[PDB]
Amino acid sequence: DDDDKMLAAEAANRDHVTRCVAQTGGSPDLVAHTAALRLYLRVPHFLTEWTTDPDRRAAVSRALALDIVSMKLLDDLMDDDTGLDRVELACVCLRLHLRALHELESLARDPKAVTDILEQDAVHLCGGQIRTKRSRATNLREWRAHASTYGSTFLGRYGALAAACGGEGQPADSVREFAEAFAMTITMADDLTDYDRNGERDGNLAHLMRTGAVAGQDVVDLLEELRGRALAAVAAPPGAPGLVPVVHLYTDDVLVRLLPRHLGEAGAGAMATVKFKYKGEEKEVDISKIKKVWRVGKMISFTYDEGGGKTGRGAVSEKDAPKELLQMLEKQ
Amino acid sequence: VDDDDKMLAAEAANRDHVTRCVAQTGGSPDLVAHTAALRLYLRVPHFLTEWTTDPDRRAAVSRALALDIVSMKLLDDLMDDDTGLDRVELACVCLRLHLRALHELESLARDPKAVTDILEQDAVHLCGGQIRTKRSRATNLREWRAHASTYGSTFLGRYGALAAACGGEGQPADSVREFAEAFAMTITMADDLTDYDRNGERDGNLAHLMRTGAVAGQDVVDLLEELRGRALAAVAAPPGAPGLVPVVHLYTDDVLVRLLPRHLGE
Ligand SMILES: CCCCCCCCO[C@@H]1O[C@H](CO)[C@@H](O)[C@H](O)[C@H]1O
Ligand SMILES: CCCCCCCCO[C@@H]1O[C@H](CO)[C@@H](O)[C@H](O)[C@H]1O
Ligand SMILES: CCCCCCCCO[C@@H]1O[C@H](CO)[C@@H](O)[C@H](O)[C@H]1O
Repeated sequence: DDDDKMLAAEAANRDHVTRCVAQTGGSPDLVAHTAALRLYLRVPHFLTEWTTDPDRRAAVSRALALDIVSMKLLDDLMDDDTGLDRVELACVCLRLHLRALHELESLARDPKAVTDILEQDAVHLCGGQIRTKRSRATNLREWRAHASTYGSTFLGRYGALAAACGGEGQPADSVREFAEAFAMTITMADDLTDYDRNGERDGNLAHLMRTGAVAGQDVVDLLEELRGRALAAVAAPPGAPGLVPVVHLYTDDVLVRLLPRHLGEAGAGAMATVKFKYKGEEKEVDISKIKKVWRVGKMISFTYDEGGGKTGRGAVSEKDAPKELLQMLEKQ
Repeated sequence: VDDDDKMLAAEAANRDHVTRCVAQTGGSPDLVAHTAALRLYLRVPHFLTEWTTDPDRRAAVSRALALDIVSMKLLDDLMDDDTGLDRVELACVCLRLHLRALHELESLARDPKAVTDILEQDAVHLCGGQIRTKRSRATNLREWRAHASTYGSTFLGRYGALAAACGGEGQPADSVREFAEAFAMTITMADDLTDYDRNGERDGNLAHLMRTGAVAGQDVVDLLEELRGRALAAVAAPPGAPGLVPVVHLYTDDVLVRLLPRHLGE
């Protein structure tokens, strides 16, 4: 049912946005383009998760949807590659944005709160976007510094806005920290998806990965860092435990579905190995060399490839058996 | 000492506030010079704040208005994509200026909410209006003035309403707006009749219609006189802004004396 709320909020946000876009005169095209922004349309649901009143929640949620979409249209306008009419984009972008300011301001805890948040880091956001397209990233550090502006800062502002407009019990800093961490996970997913869906290369993370400039394991660590930051934010009282599955879902999808498309054969960080003594020795073998493996009580017995058609042998306690070895077990 | 010295200083102050903001947010020299070349856009806020007595408040409202008007102008350059400027810079500087203006205007308004109320009020009329203008070009004075009332009149009308909401006591709000709406149409015509040669502009362009006979000189003269009268009236309502009277005459007469002759029928 939390999943049913999510869907219904996304649908309500989609509705609010498309009606507003058609009434301003945008084509059925642009209308389809915006209704297609499913995550952008659902994110407002996550940002408003700390809002106790449901009537305020739905109102804040769609107001955020209006502005997030408007900013996405602005981005479409700067790249001019959607096929969409430049004029309807411009005009629809502005219109949604003014509607959003009106709605958010009508729900804010203070009359200056909305414009303070939008102004506070406008230079960081705007100059940051310019710099992102002016100097393509060539390593993880650069890719990350750029993504913290058009991804993190970008969504963080909406996080601050959700807290500013969501009545009582909103832990301002936490909603915003959730937003900035979640935005980066989402931005990464996007780069690794759009490498192909879109044909993107310069400054793109999937390209940097396929190119060697950034290593799989460092991407896993950043994803893990972002997961932890988001979980902590979501844990600060009064808590938004409903966001826990959400954070896992997105992080895990990047790890399980998207990374492999750019890392290949076991793109972790190191070929797993098994250590053991055999005939007074000290041996270590790559799970890749391992042929057969079976269990005798709590011991794990196996055979492997030494060099040529030279069959090696070994047995270890399961406690010293790397997960990878234990898997060939159940897989044998 | 005179009003001309006040106008010139305001324009300069507006230009500098604008260029400093464009440069700090990453705008390049071509984009910075481009915003400094929008002369009338930087000057018009001086006219709209003419009812504001306190000179500090006036200078502050005037430059905040200049930020947003420049912003909308960059967004327009962005949709037409014909200036040869970087679309990312235009877009980003556009947003930055607009957000700074919201912030400066809300800090000056009696009631902050009034700033978003005014901008929402006729957002559809202005944005849907700008789409149709570009969709289907004007073919006669009727159609031309209907379109200009959106991207010209409503467009400046809003800033007129903002100048009143942010300019303290006095301000006869409906009149400031009426002045802005009529004056905006006069300069939009002016611009259209300069833009002919300076843009390779034909469809829906008033000068094109004039030269091809679709529009009659006397009707244009009439429209200009109607606009002058409406503007003179707006500035004579109380409290009154006498300083705008010669301004209304200067721009109207310039269109009648210098621009129209450039466009006889055939
Ligand atoms: C109503 C607020 C301003 C709208 C009318 C301004 C149109 C005339 O403004 C003119 O625009 C030209 C083209 O960009 C510039 O080259 C000129 O310097 C400027 O004076
Ligand atoms: C100056 C304008 C800044 C706003 C542009 C970025 C805001 C939305 O832009 C979007 O950002 C996403 C990350 O959230 C990217 O993954 C998408 O490719 C991009 O469309
Ligand atoms: C969607 C609304 C954004 C654009 C609104 C109009 C912004 C100003 O647009 C300007 O207005 C002038 C007024 O005469 C015209 O002459 C100029 O050619 C035009 O660029």
